[PDB]
Amino acid sequence: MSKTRVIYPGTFDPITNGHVDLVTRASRMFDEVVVAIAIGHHKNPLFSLEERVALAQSSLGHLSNVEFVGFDGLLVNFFKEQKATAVLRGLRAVSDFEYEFQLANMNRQLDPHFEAVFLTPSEQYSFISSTLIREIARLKGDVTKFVPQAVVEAFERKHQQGW
Ligand SMILES: CC(C)(COP(=O)(O)OP(=O)(O)OC[C@H]1O[C@@H](n2cnc3c(N)ncnc32)[C@H](O)[C@@H]1OP(=O)(O)O)[C@@H](O)C(=O)NCCC(=O)NCCS
Repeated sequence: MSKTRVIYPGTFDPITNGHVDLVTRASRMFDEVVVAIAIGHHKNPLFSLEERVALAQSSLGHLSNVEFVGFDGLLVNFFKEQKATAVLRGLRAVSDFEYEFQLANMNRQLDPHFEAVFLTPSEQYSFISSTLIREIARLKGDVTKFVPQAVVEAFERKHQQGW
C-alpha cells in the first residue's frame, strides 16, 4: 500500500493540449505526478524555465496531486532524488518508438531501478508537435486549437518584443 510517484519529463516548450491530456490521465492513476521541466542549457528553448513552469501551473494546477519542477543533469539522478516509482512518457502515432526504447534501456543500465511507463493521449492529440506549434505561432497563425489559452497569450506577449 505505498505511494506511487511518477515523473513526467520534457522540455514543455510550450505545454500543449496533448500534454494536458496526458498529465490528467496520469494523475488519475498514480498518487503523485511530477511535471519535470528539463531546463535545457545546451539546447535553447523558446520559453524560459519560469514561463514554462507558469504555463504548466495554469493548465494543470487544479489537479492537486501534480507538482511542477525544473531540472537539469541526468534524468536518472533526478529520478533517484525524487524517489520516483517510474517515469512517464507519451507515445503517439508520431512517436519515435525506437528512441523511447533506447532511452528506457540506457537509463536502466545507468540505474537498474529505473522504470518507464507509457500512456497514449486521446486520438485527437495524436498529431500535434510542439515544433509545428512554434512554427505556426512564429508565422503568425492561430494556435488556439492546439494549446491552452494561457499559452496562446504567451505567444502574443513573446511577439510584443521583436518576435
Ligand atoms: C527531457 C527528456 C526526457 C527528453 O524528452 P523528449 O522525448 O525529447 O521530449 P521533450 O523532452 O523534447 O518534451 C516535449 C517535446 O516532444 C514533442 N512532444 C512529445 N509529446 C508531445 C505532445 N503530446 N504534444 C506536442 N509535442 C510533443 C515535441 O516536438 C517537444 O519537442 P521540442 O520542444 O524539443 O520540439 C530527455 O531529454 C532527458 O531525459 N534529458 C535529461 C538528460 C538525460 O538524462 N539524458 C540521457 C538519457 S540516457
